[PDB]
Amino acid sequence: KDLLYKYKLYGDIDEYAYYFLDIDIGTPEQRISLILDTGSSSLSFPCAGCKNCGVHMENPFNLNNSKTSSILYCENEECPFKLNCVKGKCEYMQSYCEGSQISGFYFSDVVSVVSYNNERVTFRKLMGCHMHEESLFLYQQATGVLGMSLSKPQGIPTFVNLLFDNAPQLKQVFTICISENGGELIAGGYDPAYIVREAEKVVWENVTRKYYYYIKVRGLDMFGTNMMSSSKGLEMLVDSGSTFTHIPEDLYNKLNYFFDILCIQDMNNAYDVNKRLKMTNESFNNPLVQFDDFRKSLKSIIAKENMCVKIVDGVQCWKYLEGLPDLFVTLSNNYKMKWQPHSYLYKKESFWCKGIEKQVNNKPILGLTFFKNRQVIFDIQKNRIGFVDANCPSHPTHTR
Ligand SMILES: CN1C(=N)N[C@@]2(c3cc(F)ccc3F)CN(c3ncccc3-c3ccccc3Cl)C[C@H]2C1=O
Ligand SMILES: *[C@@H]1O[C@H](CO)[C@@H](O)[C@H](O)[C@H]1NC(C)=O
Ligand SMILES: *[C@@H]1O[C@H](CO)[C@@H](O)[C@H](O)[C@H]1NC(C)=O
Repeated sequence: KDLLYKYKLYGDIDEYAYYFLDIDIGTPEQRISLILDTGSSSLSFPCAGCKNCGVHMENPFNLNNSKTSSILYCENEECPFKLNCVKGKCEYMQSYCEGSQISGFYFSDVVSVVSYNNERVTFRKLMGCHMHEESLFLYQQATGVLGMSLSKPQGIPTFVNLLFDNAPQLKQVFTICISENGGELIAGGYDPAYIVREAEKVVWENVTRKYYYYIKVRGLDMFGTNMMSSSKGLEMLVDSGSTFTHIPEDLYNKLNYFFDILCIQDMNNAYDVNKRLKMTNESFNNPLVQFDDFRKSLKSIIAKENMCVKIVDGVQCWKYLEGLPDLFVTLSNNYKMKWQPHSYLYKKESFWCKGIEKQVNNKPILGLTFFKNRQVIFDIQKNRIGFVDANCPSHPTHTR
């Protein structure tokens, strides 16, 4: 019942591995597609002149063509926001993967964000110009990154804080609703009409740290058995910019053990099927408090011929969602939030592949495979993040 501004999201888990929206930048407008990333705060892309940039959906943003672009030069060799001064410009630098770096320079210009009901919000933004991209940036279709995290004291004003400072008619809330193909970013609150039904209720979880999107996960259950070797709160970044949900190797190895069992590549191979049916509560090292629920899945995966192909890294893909078990993450109190297979599995070709990976460098992340088929509600002012199952809008990329 609030006032909501809605923006179309494009992408998917398998082909793009992220979700992006379009943004007008400069004067006159240069449309730039940006990866929606709640795990970062910058807004960067390549710029005309880049001598090592990928081929993206748009050309590099052309400063000389924007009547209103202003390169942040360092006078006296001193940059604001404790930035570095290189070759007479305030440096933009990033590190990702294993030492890869995109370097460049900061500049400013007009950014315009329009909803699909034609409501326009404009403001000047500090942004980075990629003059050098590497690794995964050399082969993603999207042109840049739109960081969605909050502004720190005496830091570069971020897109989200500028958006709301220039839209006082909107409550300080934005929702991300991603489906298998494309999604929707909502500014001003969430749409209850997307909530499955009459409409279900939002689960609210306070955020552990301020300025960041961390929440505490105090347990992850499969078949009624917590696979987390600790009930202490595990801080996990609610990150729209990571394709998959990442977890500590202990929790992953204990989950992938039961997914491996449920993965049968040939339903007529006796050794494979025999090896799995000859399993009992006492052969797990982790007895299943709902071992019958486990048996239920296994029998049904063999009954309905839900075959499973393993791909790179030993990631399982099933023919059907039917059979795969629900997962339950434990939040504040003892509230168990259901994590359905249509979220943690993603569509690859015709199968459903596991979208749960090991954490890299003690960085547990609730990624897009946790977003999918939910509304993820960022209540900036109350320092809480909400989750509700929803029929998220869908937008094939041939509608842009
Ligand atoms: C999960 N995750 C992410 N959340 N965002 C990242 C990204 C997202 C994505 F869809 C595709 C490629 C990406 F590089 C980006 N990134 C960052 N992190 C903290 C400050 C800054 C960044 C960052 C901003 C812009 C350009 C390059 C970088 Cl490096 C870290 C990356 C990452 O691994
Ligand atoms: C969540 O935050 C509010 C406001 O700070 C506080 O009153 C409430 O007790 C918190 N709840 C939990 C479970 O931390
Ligand atoms: C399996 O073992 C756990 C723990 O001992 C128990 O709670 C559960 O009921 C057992 N299930 C079966 C089918 O034996």
